[PDB]
Parts: sequence; C-alpha cells; structure tokens
Amino acid sequence: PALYSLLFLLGLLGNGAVAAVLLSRRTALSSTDTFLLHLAVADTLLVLTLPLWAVDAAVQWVFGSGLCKVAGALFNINFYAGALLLACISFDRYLNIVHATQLYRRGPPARVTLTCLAVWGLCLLFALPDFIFLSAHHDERLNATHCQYNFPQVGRTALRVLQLVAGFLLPLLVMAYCYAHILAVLLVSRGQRRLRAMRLVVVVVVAFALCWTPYHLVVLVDILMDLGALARNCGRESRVDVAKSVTSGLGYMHCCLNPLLYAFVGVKFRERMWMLLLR
Ligand SMILES: CC1(C)[C@H]2CC=C(C[N+](C)(C)Cc3ccc(-c4ccccc4I)cc3)[C@@H]1C2
Repeated sequence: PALYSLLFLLGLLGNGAVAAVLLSRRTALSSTDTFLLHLAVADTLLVLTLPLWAVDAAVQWVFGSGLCKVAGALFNINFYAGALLLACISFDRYLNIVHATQLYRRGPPARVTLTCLAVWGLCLLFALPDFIFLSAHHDERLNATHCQYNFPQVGRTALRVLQLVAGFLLPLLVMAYCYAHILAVLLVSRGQRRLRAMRLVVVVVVAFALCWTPYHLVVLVDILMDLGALARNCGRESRVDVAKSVTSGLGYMHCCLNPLLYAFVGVKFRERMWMLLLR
C-alpha cells in the first residue's frame, strides 16, 4: 500500500503542477498546450480514484452501488479522454512538423476548443452505460463483493470489444502513423534539435506501448475466454486476475509518468514553470 500511496502523491503533484503552470498564462495557449492542459485535468481526475481501486482490489467494495456508478463514470470518462488526447497531441505534432510548410501562421493562436469539446462529449457519451448499469454484485465464485456489470455476457463481450477498438487500437494506430512520419521527416532535416526530437518521440511511443499494451492484451485474453476460443479453468482464471491487477498498476504508473514525459521535458514549459515560481 505504501507504493500505492507514493504513486498517488506523485501523480497529484505532477499533474497539478502542469495544470497550474498552463493556467498561469495571460495570453493564448498553443494547440499542444491546450491538449496538454486537458490531459493533465483528465489524469488528475483519473488518479483521484486510485485509493478506491486499491481498496476494492485488496478487500472488497464497501461504499455501495451509488459510489460505484459515480466512480465508474469518472474513470471511463477520464480514461477515454486521456487516450483521445494522447492521440490528438500526436496528430497536432504531425500536422506541425510534417506539413509545417503548409500550415505556417504568422503568430495567430489557432483555437482548438472545438476538438476538445468534441472529445469530452464523446467520452461522456461513451461512459453513459456506467451511470445506469455498474453496480455491486455478490458473487458465488469468489465469495467476495466487487463492482461489476449486470449486462448479458454477450453485452459484456460487446463492451469489451468497444473498449479494445476505441481506447487502444485507434489511438495506437494514429500515434504510430504520426510519430513514424515525424521520425522520417526529422531524420532528413538539418539542425541540432532533431536529435532530442527523435529521442523524445521514440521514448514517448515506447512508453505508451509498454504501458498500455499489457492491459488490453489481458482484455483480449478475457474476450477470447468468453468467446469459446480459450478454455476456462481455475488456474487460467486466477492468472487472468493476476494479470489484470499488475497491468492496472502499470497503467497507473503511466498516468503518473505522463507529466514528466509530455510537459517537463519541453524548454517552453520549463521556462514557464520557472517564471511562475519566480512570481
Ligand atoms: C476504478 C474502479 C474503482 C471502477 C472502474 C473500474 C474499475 C477496475 N478497473 C477496470 C481495473 C480500473 C482500471 C481500468 C483501466 C486501467 C488502465 C489500463 C491501462 C492503462 C491505464 C489505465 I488508468 C486501470 C484501472 C474499478 C471500478
């Protein structure tokens, strides 16, 4: 539990600072700056639920079904928001670094509020089912009490497939295309900043892959076990549960790392932070 709490403190501190710095600007904010601020807000909301998940996984849900509905809606909204914002940041980087000559602007701040509102609204509509269905069941298989759905198993499979194909696959493909072309362009440029650019892009892509792929791999394993492709047994189910726990831990680790890998490495944001601390 100590590592859980330590993860909590860093996550709150890191994202809170990023949101604080970006909200201390008296003028327009670049598109990527807006996306980063929204991502920081989403990640703060998402990490607010860490103690709940830890307690639930440790002993049992004891907060009732209403707190389930609220927390599940919170988590789904923030999760989808984080995924889609990480995809939108990469798309903005692509448009600004690959088509840079075709999108030149002589210092007007291109407003991007439309995409942010669309993302948030779509996330809310995606998370809708949590407000209605998520509750607390008394299982007979584990003799425990957790927060789960009450859909038909086919409905559970449909929801899992939707999660897989709208939270991992599409963002991942967008990121891959955008960042691969960014690398391709940067390796054919001339300057002393292309080096750190490629290194940071590669680090970001590797972090995303090796922090998200495990959980969705486990989700696909569960889908397969519910689709008849794999055989259900006590040992396999226990291993799936262990994988669930560890992969969720890794996901929270990524959520805590996000501020470092996206905000604190930029000279712009570091100058902003130092100026704000001076004030
Ligand atoms: C949170 C709750 C209290 C309510 C919502 C779902 C719960 C369980 N569940 C589904 C395990 C949370 C969950 C989901 C996804 C991730 C994750 C995966 C990859 C990358 C980043 C992340 I973040 C981590 C945890 C508990 C009931």
